[PDB]
Amino acid sequence: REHWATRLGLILAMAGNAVGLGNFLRFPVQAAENGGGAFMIPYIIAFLLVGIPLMWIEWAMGRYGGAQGHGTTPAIFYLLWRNRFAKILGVFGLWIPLVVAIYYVYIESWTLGFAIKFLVGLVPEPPTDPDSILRPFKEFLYSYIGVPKGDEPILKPSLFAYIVFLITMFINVSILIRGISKGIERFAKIAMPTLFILAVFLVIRVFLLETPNGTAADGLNFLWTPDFEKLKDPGVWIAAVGQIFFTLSLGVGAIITYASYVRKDQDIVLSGLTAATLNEKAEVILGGSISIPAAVAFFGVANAVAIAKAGAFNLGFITLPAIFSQTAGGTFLGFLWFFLLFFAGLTSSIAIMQPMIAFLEDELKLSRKHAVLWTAAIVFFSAHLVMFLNKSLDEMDFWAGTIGVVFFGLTELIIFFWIFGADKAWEEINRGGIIKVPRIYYYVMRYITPAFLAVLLVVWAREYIPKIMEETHWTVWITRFYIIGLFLFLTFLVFLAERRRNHE
Ligand SMILES: CCCCCCCCO[C@@H]1O[C@H](CO)[C@@H](O)[C@H](O)[C@H]1O
Ligand SMILES: CCCCCCCCO[C@@H]1O[C@H](CO)[C@@H](O)[C@H](O)[C@H]1O
Ligand SMILES: CCCCCCCCO[C@@H]1O[C@H](CO)[C@@H](O)[C@H](O)[C@H]1O
Ligand SMILES: N[C@@H](Cc1c[nH]c2ccccc12)C(=O)O
Ligand SMILES: N[C@@H](Cc1c[nH]c2ccccc12)C(=O)O
Ligand SMILES: N[C@@H](Cc1c[nH]c2ccccc12)C(=O)O
Ligand code: NA
Ligand code: NA
Repeated sequence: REHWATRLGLILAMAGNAVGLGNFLRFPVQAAENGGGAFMIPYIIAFLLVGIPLMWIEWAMGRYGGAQGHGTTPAIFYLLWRNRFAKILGVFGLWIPLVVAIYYVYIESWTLGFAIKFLVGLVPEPPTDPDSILRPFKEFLYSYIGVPKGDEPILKPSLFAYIVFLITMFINVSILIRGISKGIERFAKIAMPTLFILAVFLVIRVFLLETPNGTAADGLNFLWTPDFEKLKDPGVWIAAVGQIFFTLSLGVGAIITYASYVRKDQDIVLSGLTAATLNEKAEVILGGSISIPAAVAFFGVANAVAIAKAGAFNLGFITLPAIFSQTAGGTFLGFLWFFLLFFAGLTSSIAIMQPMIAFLEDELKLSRKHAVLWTAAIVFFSAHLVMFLNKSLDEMDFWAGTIGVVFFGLTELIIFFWIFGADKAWEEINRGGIIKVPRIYYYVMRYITPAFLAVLLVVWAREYIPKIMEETHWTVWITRFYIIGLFLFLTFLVFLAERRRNHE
């Protein structure tokens, strides 16, 4: 079986998986919509009681399975619990990263697309007023994506947006087809430093920003001013736990597969803890010091609220681009911005596709070349539903990316720490550990963490699913139909995998 060459590589790869567009976009927005500085209370609490606990578990499971030639949950779940229902539940852990990938690479292709357009200075040029500046860029984005102009839920991406998507896929293939060490690990060692560098620069530059409407200091101030009255709101503790789950890429299956290439006795406690720490610093320190400070510096705190409610997407692809077109060398700044995000996405998309690759290699005995190519094929084809059908992206992101990950996280906890055996799991976690997990996490993982994930799934599902299932256009069934098919497909492959094992 393949393995990570170095300890630095492993950590950087794992960290690259967790660091994404969310670090520089979603976090700042959430933190602002949930009490600024006060949001650090439920955020930190969730990181210690959910993020870290679950993270180690996925490392543990991943490594556990890797020692037996299995890097995916259909087999790993079976190993932790020899029951056919464990194989079916394991399929769900392979379905999620596949579906997510189907829409994520495309999203990533956007950043590469914009980075290019900005680099070469092919962008809108206002003109005065905010609406006047924003509209040109709002339309710049809409033209790229192909936002519907009619009542038909049809998207029509630009030829350029399509071609860039092909290139993005090609870049992912190039890295993946070289394997774990010479491909993923190798690229991580370059991407992370480049990422960190680009972030730092952007941080410095933003702090210099001064307009009649305000400064970067105003933005940071607003963002970090604690509103201790919002902590009462349960919806805040839900946004916090959700933000941690998101930023750590938990329940997505990526971590398990990466961890399956960790040697039988190679530490996962310190390695995992460090990987997480890296992501956190990139999120709060860097991510919180760019987008929002910039938006507030340019539009004044008078719109800090509105802009925050406008969403992370608008913030990263519309508002900031517009801000850049009004600052000195802003166009080359936009480049660095989207360049930053592209590497943020890339280090995740390669991780989000490895699971499907690992399955083909481990269970169907496909060469790495064939596995990667077929995986690229499946995702590339499937992506066309996301590119051309409006709101398909949202549907996949919901069931798989959102619902799926929280449900699966709870499943992991229970199978590992309850079915498999708490003590067995605990030793399975601490074994080979450079450092040992504080004896207190035993109870956290066994009761506290599952309890949390349950409340999150439940309290949140009550005020979520009803909408999607009722207040949506009928075309959502196209997407639901397709992704359900993918689940069937994967269930079939698993069937074929277990039949092959019996034959040999
Ligand atoms: C089925 C797998 C192969 C892809 C089938 C071709 C569909 C892609 O269609 C492409 O869409 C782009 C974006 O709207 C357009 O700009 C291009 O003109 C068009 O060729
Ligand atoms: C590598 C990324 C740049 C290459 C992609 C360029 C393709 C988009 O090029 C576009 O093609 C359209 C259809 O022919 C024309 O109508 C547009 O004028 C032209 O800009
Ligand atoms: C030099 C390598 C990169 C070439 C950049 C090609 C991408 C340009 O893309 C072009 O942008 C124009 C203005 O936004 C649009 O009007 C065209 O429809 C679009 O194809
Ligand atoms: N970790 C990503 C979010 C994320 C969660 N699961 C994923 C799966 C694939 C890609 C990204 C993700 C971020 O910080 O923004
Ligand atoms: N669905 C969320 C993003 C997301 C994906 N997976 C998640 C897990 C937890 C919280 C949020 C997410 C959004 O619309 O932005
Ligand atoms: N468990 C120790 C020693 C060890 C066992 N197997 C390893 C494989 C690689 C590196 C170290 C090890 C560690 O992770 O450091
Ligand atoms: Na992150
Ligand atoms: Na990444």
